[PDB]
Amino acid sequence: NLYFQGADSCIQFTRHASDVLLNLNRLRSRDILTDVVIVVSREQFRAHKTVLMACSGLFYSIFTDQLKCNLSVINLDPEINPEGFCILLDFMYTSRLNLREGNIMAVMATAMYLQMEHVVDTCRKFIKASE
Amino acid sequence: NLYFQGADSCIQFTRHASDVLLNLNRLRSRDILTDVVIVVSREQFRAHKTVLMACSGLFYSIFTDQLKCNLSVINLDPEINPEGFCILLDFMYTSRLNLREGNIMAVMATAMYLQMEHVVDTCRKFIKASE
Ligand SMILES: Cn1c(=O)c2c(c3cc(Nc4ccnc(Cl)c4C#N)ccc31)N[C@@H](C1CC1)CCO2
Ligand SMILES: Cn1c(=O)c2c(c3cc(Nc4ccnc(Cl)c4C#N)ccc31)N[C@@H](C1CC1)CCO2
Repeated sequence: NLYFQGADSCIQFTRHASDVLLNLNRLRSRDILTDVVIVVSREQFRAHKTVLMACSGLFYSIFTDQLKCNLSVINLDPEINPEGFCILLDFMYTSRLNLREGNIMAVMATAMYLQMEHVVDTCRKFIKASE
Repeated sequence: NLYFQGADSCIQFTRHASDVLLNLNRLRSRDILTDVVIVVSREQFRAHKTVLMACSGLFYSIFTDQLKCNLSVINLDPEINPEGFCILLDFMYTSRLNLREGNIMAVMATAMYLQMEHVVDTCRKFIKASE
């Protein structure tokens, strides 16, 4: 019931990937093995570099750079809205995007900067439905 | 199409968790930001501590211990079969378990040791179907 025959030979566990992500978000909530602080304006966000790279073209580029991969603090562009970054950071660790009329422009601009392309496309579609 | 209305207010992205896990497995394949070596008998396996903790009660206990969380090399019980550990390490990063008649006893014993309880239950069910 919790597993099935995959297209390939292996048995596959249906909820495995979502349960791993839930545990990584629990580690983040408890500040366990977090290895970077992202600073956006006056706010700081602790996270795991591997989750950030897995969820963003900008962080993938930063953490694969031989000089920047060892930095413990990353400062983002001061024009980035911290609420918009917070919504996208929660999305990275949960798959859930808290998109609302009052935050959609900041979330879209932050997703463009972070290189989260399907999030940008989704924001655009929601904006287009209003116009 | 790639998203839906979650039971809660947020929109949710269907493939997000499995795509994050795919990227973490790509980082492992390329040896990027791996922070531990697990030694099983004569073999070494590089991995990310966060993925190991998220997938195992034993690694969760080790990496939350104030003394052991800083270790770069973890040596497992020499009775653990490296092929069995390799199959479970691949499962952690993919959701796919390569269970076969020739490896099921080693995979089950290694999952008991690593505290991966639904994997043990699944192994037991497959063994019971043969008897
Ligand atoms: C452009 N872009 C996205 O538009 C994007 C990304 C995204 C992720 C990456 N990282 C990688 C890519 C390839 N290979 C490796 Cl190893 C890595 C790593 N680490 C690079 C670019 C990415 N991740 C998604 C997550 C569901 C996967 C959310 C946001 O959308
Ligand atoms: C017993 N047991 C399992 O039987 C198990 C586990 C498993 C995982 C943990 N880690 C945690 C638990 C709670 N809270 C936190 Cl933060 C962490 C962490 N990190 C602890 C015990 C675990 N993970 C599954 C993965 C799909 C989640 C695969 C194997 O089955």
